[PDB]
Amino acid sequence: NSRYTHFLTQHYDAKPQGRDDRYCESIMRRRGLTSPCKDINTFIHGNKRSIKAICNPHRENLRISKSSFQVTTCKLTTPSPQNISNCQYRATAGFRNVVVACENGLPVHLDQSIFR
Repeated sequence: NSRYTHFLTQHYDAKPQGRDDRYCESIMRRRGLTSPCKDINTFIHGNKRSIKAICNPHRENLRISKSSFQVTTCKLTTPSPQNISNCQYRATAGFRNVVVACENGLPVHLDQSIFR
């Protein structure tokens, strides 16, 4: 499903290096979440099977996972004058239960609000 694979593109990174500001700068860029800059974005780590397991037709049910996941949240921050155009991110990494919308047994959206 395209909603699900879009979810993976925006919110899944199996094995992250660093999980710091530098990590956020890199991954937001390569997942196409810059130009224009996305305001906040959280990545869930670990294996893909465990995320799918949190969850017809275009109806979505909101679910919080029963176990926690390693996550890294990238939040848009105050740009430096030397590259005001570029997207500057602050990373917040943690072990959190995640809230997703499930459609047909697959996660298709992440509730970004709880990581704000």
